[PDB]
Amino acid sequence: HVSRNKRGQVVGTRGGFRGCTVWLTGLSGAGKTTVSMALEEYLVCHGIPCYTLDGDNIRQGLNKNLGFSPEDREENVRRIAEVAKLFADAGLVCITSFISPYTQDRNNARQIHEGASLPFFEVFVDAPLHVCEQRDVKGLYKKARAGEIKGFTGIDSEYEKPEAPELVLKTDSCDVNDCVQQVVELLQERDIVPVDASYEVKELYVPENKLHLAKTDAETLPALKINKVDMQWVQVLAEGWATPLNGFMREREYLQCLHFDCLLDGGVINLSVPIVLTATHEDKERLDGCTAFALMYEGRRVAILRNPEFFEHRKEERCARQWGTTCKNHPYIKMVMEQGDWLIGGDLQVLDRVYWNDGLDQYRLTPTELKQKFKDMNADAVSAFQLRNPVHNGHALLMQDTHKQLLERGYRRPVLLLHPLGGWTKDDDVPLMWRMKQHAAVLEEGVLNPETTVVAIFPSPMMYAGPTEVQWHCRARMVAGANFYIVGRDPAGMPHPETGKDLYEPSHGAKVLTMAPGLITLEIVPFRVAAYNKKKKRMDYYDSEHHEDFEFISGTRMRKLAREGQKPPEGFMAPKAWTVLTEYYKSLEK
Amino acid sequence: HVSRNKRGQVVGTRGGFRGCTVWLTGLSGAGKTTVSMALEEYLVCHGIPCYTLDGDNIRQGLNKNLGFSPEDREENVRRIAEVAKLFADAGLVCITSFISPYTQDRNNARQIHEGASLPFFEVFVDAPEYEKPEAPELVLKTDSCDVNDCVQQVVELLQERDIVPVDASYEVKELYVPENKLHLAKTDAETLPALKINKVDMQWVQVLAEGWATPLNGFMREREYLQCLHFDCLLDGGVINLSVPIVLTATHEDKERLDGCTAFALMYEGRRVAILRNPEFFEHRKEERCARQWGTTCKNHPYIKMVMEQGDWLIGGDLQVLDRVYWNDGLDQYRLTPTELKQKFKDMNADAVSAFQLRNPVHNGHALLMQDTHKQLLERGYRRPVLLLHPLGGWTKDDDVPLMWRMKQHAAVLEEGVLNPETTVVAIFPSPMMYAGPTEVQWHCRARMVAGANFYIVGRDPAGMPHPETGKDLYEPSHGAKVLTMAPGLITLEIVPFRVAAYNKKKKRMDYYDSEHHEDFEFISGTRMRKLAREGQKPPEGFMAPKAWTVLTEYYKSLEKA
Ligand SMILES: Nc1ncnc2c1ncn2[C@@H]1O[C@H](COP(=O)(O)OP(=O)(O)O)[C@@H](O)[C@H]1O
Ligand SMILES: Nc1ncnc2c1ncn2[C@@H]1O[C@H](COP(=O)(O)OS(=O)(=O)O)[C@@H](O)[C@H]1O
Ligand SMILES: Nc1ncnc2c1ncn2[C@@H]1O[C@H](COP(=O)(O)OS(=O)(=O)O)[C@@H](O)[C@H]1O
Ligand SMILES: Nc1ncnc2c1ncn2[C@@H]1O[C@H](COP(=O)(O)OS(=O)(=O)O)[C@@H](O)[C@H]1O
Repeated sequence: HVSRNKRGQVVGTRGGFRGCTVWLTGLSGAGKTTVSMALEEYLVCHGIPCYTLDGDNIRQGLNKNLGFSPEDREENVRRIAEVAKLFADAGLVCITSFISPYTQDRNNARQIHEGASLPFFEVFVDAPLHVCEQRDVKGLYKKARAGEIKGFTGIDSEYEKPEAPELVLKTDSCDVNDCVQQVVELLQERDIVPVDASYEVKELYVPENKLHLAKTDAETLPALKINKVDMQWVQVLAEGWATPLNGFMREREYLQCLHFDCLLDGGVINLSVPIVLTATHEDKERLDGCTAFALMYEGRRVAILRNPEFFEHRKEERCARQWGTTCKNHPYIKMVMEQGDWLIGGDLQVLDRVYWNDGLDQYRLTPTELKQKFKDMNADAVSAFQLRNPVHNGHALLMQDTHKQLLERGYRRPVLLLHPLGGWTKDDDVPLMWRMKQHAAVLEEGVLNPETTVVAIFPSPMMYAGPTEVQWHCRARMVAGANFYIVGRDPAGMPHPETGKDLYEPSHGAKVLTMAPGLITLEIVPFRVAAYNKKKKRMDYYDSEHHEDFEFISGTRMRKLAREGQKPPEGFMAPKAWTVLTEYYKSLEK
Repeated sequence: HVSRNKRGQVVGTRGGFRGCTVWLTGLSGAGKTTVSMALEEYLVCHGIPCYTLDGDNIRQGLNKNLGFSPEDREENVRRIAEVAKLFADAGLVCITSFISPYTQDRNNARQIHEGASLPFFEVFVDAPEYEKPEAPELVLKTDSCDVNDCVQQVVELLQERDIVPVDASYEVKELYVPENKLHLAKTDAETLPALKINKVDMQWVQVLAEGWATPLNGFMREREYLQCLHFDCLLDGGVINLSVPIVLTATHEDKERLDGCTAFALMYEGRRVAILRNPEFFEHRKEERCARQWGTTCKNHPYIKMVMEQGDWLIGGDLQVLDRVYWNDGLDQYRLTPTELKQKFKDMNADAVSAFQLRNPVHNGHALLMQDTHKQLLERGYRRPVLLLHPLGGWTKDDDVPLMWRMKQHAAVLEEGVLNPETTVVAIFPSPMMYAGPTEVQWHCRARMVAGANFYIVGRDPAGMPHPETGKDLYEPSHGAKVLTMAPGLITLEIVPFRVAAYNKKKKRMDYYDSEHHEDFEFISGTRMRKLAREGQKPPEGFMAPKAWTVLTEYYKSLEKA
């Protein structure tokens, strides 16, 4: 005979044996058939073979030779309990839906199963007798108030409530979804139904009431000193932008992320950039062995990494796979090229909440804070715009036209998340303080509407990885509640440092994003290149036959205009926003 | 109530509704118990949910308040037939093992099934008031053939009535034009512009033609190229593993000349060998391609070096391959397509196929992996595991042992019986070798998945090589296996990963290496083998079969004469 654990490998797609019996009981019309039908549908929609035993299939076949003549009812239940045990033994979730009114017959069904090592879940579908008669779903209670039916349970014979059911469904105070969810959650607690990977925000901050204690704990551990870009990835993790990571990636997660751009355990989750912690040979041999250590930034213990695992940082290969180049003068690759040769994964418990105390912490909303803000503005669509640059009206055009399309589709309260990145950025980019001041101005001028625009700062370092990075950009906003993700040309790219051509082809970011796995709850809203049209005196989308109508105004052209004291053409950038830049460009030359 | 067709889709790893009842009847207890156990084993070995009702789970449970009166026995068999119905309706193959002596009773059990549109198979376990069935679907003579032959007869019947798939490997899409359309297609090819291709490109034309890259319809179009480089899979219409670009390159000159055209012919050695239809041209970004496929852009990597010499366009399209690819070098007999391999495995009556990709001479370390896989399968209840020894035959780097010499070596290894020729199919995989480690190992695996392998063996540093700059392992040696074991899109086969095997001095054989015995282990590389041949030494006894080593000294001698 084949073992259960072998039957578990071939019953269904998900591995592991999960045979068991979900035993529904309660009065006629309490809700058993309704629950079973819906529970079955849930299990099947999730790849879990199940079979339902009910009146339709038992009392009309196996049990056609029994009535409700209280011996018959014992024998009913007994035969059902035996069948159920055989389904459960075969590896199915067996759901049984019978009134099953005797406490002794149900316990017997329970012992038939516990005796052969099969889980048994007694679910009391509990509606007051008067409610069940209200529903009289099949016309039986009236057929029995008239006499014409037996000792119908609840009226003429007894129903004995279960004493310690695994779950009581109060079907007069909850809906069917409430029932299904309570049962499914039971089966998840008891390892019959797996908990699939989720994008539900998962912070890695310790709770405030556990915080003091965790700090004291942290103080006893070895420590590892981290730097600022590390502390900003500490923040990305803490706040949940890399949900469902539990900490810095372990080997397995790292390799998934680099080869497939996804995490794969428990379901496909897009996560296309390594979120890792590096260490030197020296730190590894020092910390390896220890079940916990603390991470220290600017002499403060900012987090604890528990159950840590050390694996090699193969850096040329990492770089080549993440960036499509191993060019040493790419500014992030250069940082990676200086780090250690080990990476460290583990479970990260972050302590004090991360504040940078620079005048900008009011913008640094967590994904929870952001979803609250949308809820409070009552948005019915959130479009997100990642940017790392001053907003010119070419960007504003992508934002305005996405806003138009949402309206045209029926949304009535579209909100724009204007989402500049504020983590590490390469040397020649405009500093965050300045870009925030510049977008404030675009908004003060009404190029974008302040009453429908949330402005906040995305804490991730920037990688400048093009079509790899953009997925990361997008998935982060997805976690924070965005339903539409605006993407133009060359997102996340830059010039190749050696050749000066674009590192990445300009349509790939979008093409890749639109077909990347894991990006299921948001729609990609992609755009062609916009540039200053000279005829119409505004930004518009570039067209082939009019190469000459269009001026492209580089970041180098702006630095140049500001310095020769001129102005970009009219329609390129909100005048006040422009001024902030001149102000920026002024302190730059020094 | 969820439908059969939907329960069907989730019951097994395989899909299709295949609920039914195999109803054994007859006197012989051992007959029925032996067959039903063995059927059960076979179904489970083959991914089909089943459940056996017999004395041991019915007698003392469901039918325990029944005794031997004629009514009680009638009822005994009624209750079993109803319960079997429930398992068949639930999508399981329900196997019933009771004497069930009377026609009335078996006829009723059938009717419970046929009246709910569930197949019922009355299998008469016949071995000399039992009432023999008048029209059973199978007569099993258990006294006169073995259990495995019986179980085969059942399995055949279940194949015939579409319960057990004839197949269930991934369906192969060949790109060859069917032979009835050839001469025509050859004529049509003659009217079109032509693009001359080289030998490596012709190898990939073969890879495509024969179906190894199923479901591509030809050289990769942009979207597929981007899926393959970013995600290691094709995604459109289902995730399947494909981690290496399968592409045709072109110069600026050739692109200009051909972009515009709706079909052109591929030309190898003056012969038109294919038409590419509805072509699209997209950039060959070499540096990025390289970096993402190989995890390095090292200009001296030998396949990277060829990609860097190719043109800056790629051409995707629908590929129709004309004459069968034959190389006329004395090895064509081993060049089996996925279709011919699947037929070869059927003809051998395999019930498990383990595939071993390789590019090197087989030492007894490799054989050990193969031998261990073959043991693991025996134990899991497979009874005719067949090994596909599948040397790669496409382009390989300059210092590798040539295909012909390897084939003759491999032939020596089977002649010494380190591998059994009777359970072993030797064939040549036609792909070029990329030397891309964990990225390429997925290509190696998927291609064999398409050829119907069920288990795919992988050891240390698969598809790797020394980094040409440092001589250090270009790849981390455990990665291939770690990546492969978790890679998406390879759901119809099992990966069997192995730790590194090396020569044990103390045991005088190849065994798995152990940290705390470092010293007993001798690692003999290709370099060391060539050094040893050149001084007239043999490697230790147990490392390589003698006749196979002698083939190698012949090879190393030929090198020396040059
Ligand atoms: N939360 C609930 N769970 C199940 N049924 C509910 C619930 N709330 C209201 N109902 C209604 O009560 C009725 C219960 O009917 P039925 O499932 O067939 O009961 P039973 O199988 O217990 O005889 C249905 O019409 C159902 O829609
Ligand atoms: N005597 C009765 N008491 C309760 N239900 C009855 C009775 N007679 C017929 N029925 C109907 O038979 C159906 C199935 O009852 P069961 O769940 O199988 O009862 S049980 O108590 O023996 O578990 C119910 O919808 C029920 O209304
Ligand atoms: N002028 C352009 N036309 C269309 N889209 C653009 C243009 N410039 C930038 N984008 C898009 O605007 C967004 C942000 O631009 P950037 O801030 O420069 O860099 S990125 O690193 O955030 O993309 C991305 O979607 C990017 O493709
Ligand atoms: N000594 C060894 N021990 C374990 N695995 C090995 C050893 N040598 C090679 N392998 C594995 O054997 C297979 C064939 O290896 P090779 O022919 O050297 O090269 S490969 O390119 O085809 O993988 C691969 O799965 C590889 O990982």
